[PDB]
Amino acid sequence: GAHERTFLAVKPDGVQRRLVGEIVRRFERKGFKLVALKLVQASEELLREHYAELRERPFYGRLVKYMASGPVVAMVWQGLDVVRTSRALIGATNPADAPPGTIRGDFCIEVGKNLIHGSDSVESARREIALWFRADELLCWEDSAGHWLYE
Amino acid sequence: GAHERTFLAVKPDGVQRRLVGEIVRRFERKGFKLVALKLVQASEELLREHYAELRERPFYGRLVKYMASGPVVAMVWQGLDVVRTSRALIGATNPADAPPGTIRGDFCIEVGKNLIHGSDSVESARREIALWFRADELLCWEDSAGHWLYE
Amino acid sequence: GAHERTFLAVKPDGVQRRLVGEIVRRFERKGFKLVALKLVQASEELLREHYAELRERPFYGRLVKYMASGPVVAMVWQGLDVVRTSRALIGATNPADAPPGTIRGDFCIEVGKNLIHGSDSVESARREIALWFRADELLCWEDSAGHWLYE
Amino acid sequence: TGAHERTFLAVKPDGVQRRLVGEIVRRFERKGFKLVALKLVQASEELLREHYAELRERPFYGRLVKYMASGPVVAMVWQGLDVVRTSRALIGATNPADAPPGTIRGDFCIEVGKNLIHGSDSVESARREIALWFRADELLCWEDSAGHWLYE
Amino acid sequence: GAHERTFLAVKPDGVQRRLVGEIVRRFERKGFKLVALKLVQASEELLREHYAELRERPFYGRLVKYMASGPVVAMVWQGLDVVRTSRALIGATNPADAPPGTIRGDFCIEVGKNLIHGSDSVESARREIALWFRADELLCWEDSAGHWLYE
Amino acid sequence: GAHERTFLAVKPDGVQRRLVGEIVRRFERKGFKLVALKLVQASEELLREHYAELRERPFYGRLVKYMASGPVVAMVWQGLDVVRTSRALIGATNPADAPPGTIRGDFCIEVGKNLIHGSDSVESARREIALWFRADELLCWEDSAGHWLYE
Ligand SMILES: Nc1nc2c(ncn2[C@@H]2O[C@H](COP(=O)(O)OP(=O)(O)O)[C@@H](O)[C@H]2O)c(=O)[nH]1
Ligand SMILES: Nc1nc2c(ncn2[C@@H]2O[C@H](COP(=O)(O)OP(=O)(O)O)[C@@H](O)[C@H]2O)c(=O)[nH]1
Ligand SMILES: Nc1nc2c(ncn2[C@@H]2O[C@H](COP(=O)(O)OP(=O)(O)O)[C@@H](O)[C@H]2O)c(=O)[nH]1
Ligand SMILES: Nc1nc2c(ncn2[C@@H]2O[C@H](COP(=O)(O)OP(=O)(O)O)[C@@H](O)[C@H]2O)c(=O)[nH]1
Ligand SMILES: Nc1nc2c(ncn2[C@@H]2O[C@H](COP(=O)(O)OP(=O)(O)O)[C@@H](O)[C@H]2O)c(=O)[nH]1
Ligand SMILES: Nc1nc2c(ncn2[C@@H]2O[C@H](COP(=O)(O)OP(=O)(O)O)[C@@H](O)[C@H]2O)c(=O)[nH]1
Repeated sequence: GAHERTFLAVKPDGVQRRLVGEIVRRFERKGFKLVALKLVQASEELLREHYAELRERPFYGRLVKYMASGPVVAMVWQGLDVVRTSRALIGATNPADAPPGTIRGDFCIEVGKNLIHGSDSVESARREIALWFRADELLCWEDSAGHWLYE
Repeated sequence: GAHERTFLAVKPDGVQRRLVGEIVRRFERKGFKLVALKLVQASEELLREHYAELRERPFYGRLVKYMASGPVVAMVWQGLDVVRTSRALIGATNPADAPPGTIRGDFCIEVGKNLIHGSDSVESARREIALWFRADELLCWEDSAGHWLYE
Repeated sequence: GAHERTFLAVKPDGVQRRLVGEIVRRFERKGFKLVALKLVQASEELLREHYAELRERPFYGRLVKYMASGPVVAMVWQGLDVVRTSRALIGATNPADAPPGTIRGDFCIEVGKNLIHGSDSVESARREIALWFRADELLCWEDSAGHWLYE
Repeated sequence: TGAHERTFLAVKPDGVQRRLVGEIVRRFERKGFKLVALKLVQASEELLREHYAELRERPFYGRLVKYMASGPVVAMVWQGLDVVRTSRALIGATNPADAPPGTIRGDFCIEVGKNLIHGSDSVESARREIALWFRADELLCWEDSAGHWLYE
Repeated sequence: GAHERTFLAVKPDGVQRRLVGEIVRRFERKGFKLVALKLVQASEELLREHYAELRERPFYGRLVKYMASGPVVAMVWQGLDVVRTSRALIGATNPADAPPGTIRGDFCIEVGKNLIHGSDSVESARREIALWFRADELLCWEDSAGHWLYE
Repeated sequence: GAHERTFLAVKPDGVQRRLVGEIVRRFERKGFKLVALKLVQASEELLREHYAELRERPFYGRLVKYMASGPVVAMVWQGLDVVRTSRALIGATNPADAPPGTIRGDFCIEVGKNLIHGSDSVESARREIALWFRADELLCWEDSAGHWLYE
């Protein structure tokens, strides 16, 4: 399961507050493999589909508008248990519940400005990756650090 | 809500071990707004009042003497849920119980040298702010990061 | 000329050594604006054109092959004097001549593994940007830090 | 020795707004200098005109004053051997385009009008600037435990 | 109990991934006292004895082979509750269970490459210290930070 | 060439001020290979020999006494031009002349407390290595990062 992949996006607040490198560095130092990366301005149409599961929620409309309000950094990361572990590194949805050491615990205050999205499951990750990236934007490369991260 | 304030003080051990910048930087990167700051030598009289609720505890007298033994950095920080969140950033009173990622978890060993004080509630914060600062030392400024920390 | 842009690329050694976030963070903290970003595997054809001015140099062939051997992170950064200033942040071509504090001074040893490319002039930057990015990959966003970086 | 030399430093409003107060303080701490005074204040135009009196004839004087008064500043006094000259080196050239990486301005700024921090340019300026911004009872003497490991 | 000691070792993955400084720095900033340090290539015989309690486990053989595959940084740290607290800083054996903020939580993925060993009790620490170090490699020095870490 | 070695020692001030990890990390991130490491309490006799060339200087006596006053971290690092480049990373003998970005420029004030020693030439390095280390304390290991630092 070392080829598992997750979709992460730095939300517009992360770009505006200059935390892109900080966030990328946390996934690098953890040992995951970066397999796709781009800075994009997502359309409302794409974001509506990205957050389809939340269409009934009262914040859906403002969440979509906000995620479209500025650039996001879309990413795919690969490694064993990357989906679950990425969620742990990011921390709870509401930063007030995310402990220090997590991204949201260290860098945010409020649920509407919580810096980053990560897929919530392997199935969501597959859907999100296909939605945001073409297949030719996902790169296979020989990772020399693999020998020192895996048994 | 977002105008809530807490009182923090770097204790003399924090100054002596050169952790003032490190501590301030953790509150900055979290998103909170610095509204007051000074290096002072607090009197025993002020400290007796600051720690009034601990008058019956066996360590009261040495706690007061210690907090008066050297400079402290007094601070006020503003933001949503700043009192509770500041306590979480700092970690448990006893550093042995404070997880890594918190200030006391990362930087201290023993309860009598635990680097920093934060208000334990909104009501204590109001009392502590008034005790340590005059009203004209609390500054209102237009925070340009506000749009990216709050809805 | 606050709208000046430069092309930067993290070379394969930078990706392999997990210094992408570190590098991006240095440009962020300096105040420059990230306007394009992607992880790509560049073709030999593109790299031959990228390094056209070096066609007569003895290392040209291996430089092309090497830059095509693995993923690169291509970037565009915007700000006053960004081309010249980025070169200063990166440091001399030969890391042995790059002082500590620069990227190559802090992280590299030898000229062939020197982590990063930056455009050497405004004219080179224009050519390099057009070569590596389509116009719709360069984003305009309203920068909230701008008031505090520029008069 | 000259180990009791003092300098005046101020984080300018851009430094506060960009959340670089801790970063800046940390650089002076890790260098070994002793923090002897600190406060967050909103300086008046009158004080700033006097602070920058030597620049009254310069074309940017007016905008410099207005800007330094536009937001909170962190005023500081640091103590140590050669602290005035060495602080200037840590900060870097006035124009960030001339400040090398490793300096504060080299690492964190772009333009001369937004260059994060002020440091005294000489011992005499430092004495004047300290007196202008601080009362004597805001400068603290404390016994520095790291002193044995910074000095002979 | 401020003279309690623990044995820590950076495993070969920690050396290869260049995390020795990072690891040492976390113990320094916590306040503990470094009392012994060396880079060694441990023999399989020593490692078999080190991990004697795990002789029946299925991974014993590969654990021994791996710990002998490269240099290790052997260390002794001294301070109040250093054994238990070191374990907390390192995090759970399986990095998937170690929260962000811990060494394994921040830097590792899998139990077979988990960066570092720490003694699990005072008695194990005594045994491990004697096994890896001669008495004349353990140094007593006067710690100037002690006044600011201990009541 | 790439097998050149230098002797470095963190002086007692570096240990006391908790900068060992910070120092090691700078040599790691630069790309050099750690081939020996130990914490020792050097005798006055060894230090007199270490600094033999300075016997006539007025500060010789106090330099010896001071270097013997607490633990030092002795190290050997390997790589291309490591002797000269280590000196550049360390900075000028007198920290007042060492630019920010160097170890002494970032962390010290005065020549008598300047944190670290590095060999001043290849010949001094050979002498210093033999003086401080037995041959069996210098390790050969296969460095996986070498592919990304060297041609
Ligand atoms: N304004 C607002 N946004 C919310 C709230 N709950 C969730 N969100 C946003 O919706 C995104 C997705 O919600 P969810 O899938 O439950 O959480 P996540 O997996 O941690 O992002 C979050 O990342 C938030 O930005 C809420 O109560 N209010
Ligand atoms: N010496 C000593 N100080 C203690 C003890 N318990 C609490 N304190 C101190 O009392 C201060 C305030 O106590 P408390 O209200 O429990 O906690 P705090 O809000 O975590 O600071 C702490 O910050 C500690 O330094 C104890 O058993 N001994
Ligand atoms: N192997 C090798 N590579 C070189 C040499 N000179 C330059 N290069 C490579 O070619 C790249 C581009 O050369 P140039 O633009 O002169 O330098 P830059 O602007 O500092 O990158 C450098 O960054 C190196 O990767 C050399 O003498 N040998
Ligand atoms: N806008 C602008 N400000 C300037 C210029 N030259 C100097 N300054 C400002 O004047 C302040 C004090 O002047 P100076 O003594 O030259 O600089 P400093 O000692 O490095 O602060 C600087 O810190 C700048 O913010 C200039 O050409 N234009
Ligand atoms: N390869 C492998 N090693 C394991 C496994 N379980 C434990 N270990 C190793 O055993 C070492 C010591 O075992 P234990 O005391 O249970 O863990 P520790 O105290 O966290 O080191 C760990 O540090 C791991 O490297 C496993 O399932 N596979
Ligand atoms: N106290 C004192 N030590 C000095 C002086 N000049 C040199 N040293 C010390 O001598 C050591 C070795 O001498 P040198 O070769 O000049 O310096 P290094 O190679 O940078 O270590 C230095 O590391 C200093 O601590 C001086 O004027 N006074």
